[PDB]
Amino acid sequence: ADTIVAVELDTYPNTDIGDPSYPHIGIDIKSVRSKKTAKWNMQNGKVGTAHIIYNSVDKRLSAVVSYPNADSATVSYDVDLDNVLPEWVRVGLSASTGLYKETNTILSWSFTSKLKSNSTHETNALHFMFNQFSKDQKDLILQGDATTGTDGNLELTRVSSNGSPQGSSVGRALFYAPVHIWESSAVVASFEATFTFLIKSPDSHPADGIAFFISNIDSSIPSGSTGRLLGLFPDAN
Amino acid sequence: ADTIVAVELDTYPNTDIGDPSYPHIGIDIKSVRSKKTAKWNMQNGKVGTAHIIYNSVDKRLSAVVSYPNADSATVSYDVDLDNVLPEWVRVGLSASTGLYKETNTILSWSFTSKLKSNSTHETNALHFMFNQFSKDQKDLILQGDATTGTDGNLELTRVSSNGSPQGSSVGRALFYAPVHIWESSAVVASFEATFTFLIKSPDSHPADGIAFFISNIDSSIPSGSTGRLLGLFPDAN
Amino acid sequence: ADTIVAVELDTYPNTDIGDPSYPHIGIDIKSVRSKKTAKWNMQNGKVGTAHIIYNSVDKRLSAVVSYPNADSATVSYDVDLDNVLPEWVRVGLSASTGLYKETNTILSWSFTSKLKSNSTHETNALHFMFNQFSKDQKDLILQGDATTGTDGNLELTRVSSNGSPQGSSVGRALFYAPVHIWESSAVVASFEATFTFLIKSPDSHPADGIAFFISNIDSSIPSGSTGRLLGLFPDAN
Amino acid sequence: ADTIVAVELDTYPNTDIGDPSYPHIGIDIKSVRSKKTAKWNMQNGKVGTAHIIYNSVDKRLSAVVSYPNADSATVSYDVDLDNVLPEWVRVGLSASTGLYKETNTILSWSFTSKLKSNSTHETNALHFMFNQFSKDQKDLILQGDATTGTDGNLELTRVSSNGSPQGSSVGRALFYAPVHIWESSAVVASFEATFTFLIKSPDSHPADGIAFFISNIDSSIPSGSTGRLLGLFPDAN
Ligand SMILES: [Ca+2]
Ligand SMILES: [Ca+2]
Ligand SMILES: [Ca+2]
Ligand SMILES: [Ca+2]
Ligand SMILES: [Mn+2]
Ligand SMILES: [Mn+2]
Ligand SMILES: [Mn+2]
Ligand SMILES: [Mn+2]
Ligand SMILES: [Xe]
Ligand SMILES: [Xe]
Ligand SMILES: [Xe]
Ligand SMILES: [Xe]
Ligand SMILES: [Xe]
Ligand SMILES: [Xe]
Ligand SMILES: [Xe]
Ligand SMILES: [Xe]
Ligand SMILES: [Xe]
Ligand SMILES: [Xe]
Ligand SMILES: [Xe]
Ligand SMILES: [Xe]
Ligand SMILES: [Xe]
Ligand SMILES: [Xe]
Ligand SMILES: [Xe]
Ligand SMILES: [Xe]
Ligand SMILES: [Xe]
Ligand SMILES: [Xe]
Ligand SMILES: [Xe]
Ligand SMILES: [Xe]
Repeated sequence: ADTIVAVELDTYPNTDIGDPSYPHIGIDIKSVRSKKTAKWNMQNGKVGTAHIIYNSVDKRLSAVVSYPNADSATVSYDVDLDNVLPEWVRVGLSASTGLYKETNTILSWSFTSKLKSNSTHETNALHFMFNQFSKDQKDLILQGDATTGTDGNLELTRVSSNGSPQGSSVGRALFYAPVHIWESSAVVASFEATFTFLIKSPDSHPADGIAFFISNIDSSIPSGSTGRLLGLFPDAN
Repeated sequence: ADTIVAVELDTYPNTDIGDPSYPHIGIDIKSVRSKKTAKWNMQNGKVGTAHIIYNSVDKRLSAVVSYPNADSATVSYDVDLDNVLPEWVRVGLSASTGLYKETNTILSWSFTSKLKSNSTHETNALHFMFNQFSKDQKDLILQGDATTGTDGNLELTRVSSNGSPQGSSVGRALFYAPVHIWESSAVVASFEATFTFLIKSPDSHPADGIAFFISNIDSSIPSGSTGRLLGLFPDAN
Repeated sequence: ADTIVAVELDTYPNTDIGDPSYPHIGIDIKSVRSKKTAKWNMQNGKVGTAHIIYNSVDKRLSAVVSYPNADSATVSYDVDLDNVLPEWVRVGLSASTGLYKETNTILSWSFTSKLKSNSTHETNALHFMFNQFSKDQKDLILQGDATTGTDGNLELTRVSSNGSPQGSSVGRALFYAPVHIWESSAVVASFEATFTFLIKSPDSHPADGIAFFISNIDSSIPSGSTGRLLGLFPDAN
Repeated sequence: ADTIVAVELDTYPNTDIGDPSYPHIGIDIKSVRSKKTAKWNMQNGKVGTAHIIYNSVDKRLSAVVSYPNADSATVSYDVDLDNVLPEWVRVGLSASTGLYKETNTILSWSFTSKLKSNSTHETNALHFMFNQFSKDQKDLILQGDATTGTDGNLELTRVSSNGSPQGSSVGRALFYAPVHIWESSAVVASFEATFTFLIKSPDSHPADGIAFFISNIDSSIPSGSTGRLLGLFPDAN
């Protein structure tokens, strides 16, 4: 199977697989069962922003999620990503719906990684920022139901013409270029990611959520990963 | 054939195909016969830096090349790149040797492109910076004789164990991710590139040069483009 | 008097001092009488974005102004800023009202300057980005009627409690740190600025406009520069 | 007295004030007696690089110092800087000599701070990068013996014509613009700093070291802070 590190914005409490009984943000290291969670006061139909940060010195993966005019939610987990992920990875966004549904609309997404070596000319860096997604967005690998270019957004899961989110949908978008997250002369490696999302559901119980993830470069949507598994994991182990 | 836009650092005067009778920097639009050139006081064995800039408002492709402690050389050409290149491109470095030879060593390479739309959330951007190249540099597509990881550099053309550059060599490196250089809601599109290079030759007459180029995404080394054609063009038309 | 280089968003046609008979964007070099203008379809009450770009190789000051969903306006003028401005400058935003009035609200402002030398460690850079202005914004020098922190914006000219713009108002905001726009070993110097603004007026004839400007470091609002002179110039010469 | 947060590169072991018995890197929170240190294999006459990182989510101030071809040294300390520093600060470099001496030469210095709010237009940022310092470097406040423009470097402490470092010297350089390190709607605040330095001494026992620091905006060199106090503190409490 793939190797996954993810920050999940989990809109549906599956308490049977260890979610808390509320929408939450979580850090997922090789399992959908988050290593750490925090309560998230998800706002149906509002545009939210998630920020994810990490560096190889502190070895702490942290995320903050917020909406305008509201208090944020934050979660952190100590993990050495060099011990979890391969040296080259892809980074992406995933979302899913199941029997419950919601739009999983991404309005912007940015990412920066930096590897600073001990050579005085120190830095290798990659940065991208999408504030509009085009119908044929060649620097993204879209998987599953993900589409780009509808109102200039990235729709990770299926939405009908009329704006209605569909159930049992899964979709991901990965940045085209592999990302180097370790180098042998690196003295500091860091990354940050930000994305803005609009999750709306005609229903009181939206599902299932959106994740920012980092994976093996050849990562693909696991069989049966609609719903609670967020398009990230083959099972709930 | 491919579509090429390039800034050439041409170390060998091929006066039969319109080079001036000295090493020069040139702007090449769909032809090796530069649309504009400037004299370049190339310094054998010294590390030089080239800077290339362009934006869609001014529609002027400009480059400056310099060495420490020396006056720079600059060349500019008015060209609307949106009328030359496709909407998606790859960007890269190329170099070649022929019967005359030189190392075509790249010590660093950075690139930024920005498309700013009329939406208040305006910007799509891509930036990369390499200050060290690793043996398996997965975010570069190496073509021809190009190799990475020898002393942490990108050697565009063949060099033997002993540091000796080889003749009749051609090599390119393209960044892995396609680059979007036009979008329909863009009000300004710009790019800049910088690279540092070390061209050294045991010979009085080094050849052939290094170019930064932008091409169709599927660009490949043209048959017979060693030597004066810089790994960019199939012929000298 | 001060030395001013500015891009003006001129909302009021003063045809007696050479404005065209419509709202326009202009490049002003040491005079309010723009060296170059373009028609601007200013939208009362809508948030617009202005982008300004320049580099020392091309020596062309260009600006683009746009609103969402609308075609942009652009203006360019060939000028060597090193021959106009001192080596150190401040950069800022200015606006004014006169007998006609409008809000001159700045919602965001960013600026980047870069000087790249011929030393392989090439770059001196300054960048700032404001997306919210705080009541006591210590890295801005506010002049005249400019205030910060009202709804997190920079109000360049006086607005009453009720949101009503006041006539005969002038205000500027300059970034606190001087900016180096030339250095003796520089081979390329460039800058870009972006700001977002909301100009609204209860009146059919708003006035007078907003400018991004660059000036001597000690620049101050000229006596009698309310109205058509945009807080930039002492007279209309 | 001022409020100081600093990362020290302490070249001289003053074991009487709690330094370890070797050159070390340290995190100093309101005291010269570092809260955390790590051994540093300082290399006399070689150019080293220090990197400092912090964010308000993790509340961990970390630094890494390295030389080319050598293993790095790193130190971290959990501290909420919002509880130590005022909301606006200046950032700078300090160094000193005492009865023992060394050059305290800064060859480059860069700094980025970011405050990201919960408003979807999230970011306030400041970034500067110096790779050459000019004789009259108007965006730096030089204090004590600090000078700029000698070989394009920042010499924090006194050096004679002949390159000889002088004893009993203290000097600092602060960036001109205040820096906002907290805002009330901020959900993440972060900073990073990097500088490159050349510490050389004709003596076996160089002293005293270089620090990157953050202080009240009006920070000044404390009386009697030559030597072990690094130009940062009035005493060794
Ligand atoms: Ca769930
Ligand atoms: Ca040639
Ligand atoms: Ca006017
Ligand atoms: Ca000490
Ligand atoms: Mn969960
Ligand atoms: Mn040529
Ligand atoms: Mn005008
Ligand atoms: Mn110490
Ligand atoms: Xe992640
Ligand atoms: Xe974060
Ligand atoms: Xe990572
Ligand atoms: Xe990453
Ligand atoms: Xe990383
Ligand atoms: Xe190019
Ligand atoms: Xe350039
Ligand atoms: Xe381009
Ligand atoms: Xe490009
Ligand atoms: Xe471009
Ligand atoms: Xe300007
Ligand atoms: Xe522009
Ligand atoms: Xe400028
Ligand atoms: Xe400028
Ligand atoms: Xe500039
Ligand atoms: Xe610090
Ligand atoms: Xe660090
Ligand atoms: Xe800080
Ligand atoms: Xe800071
Ligand atoms: Xe900070």
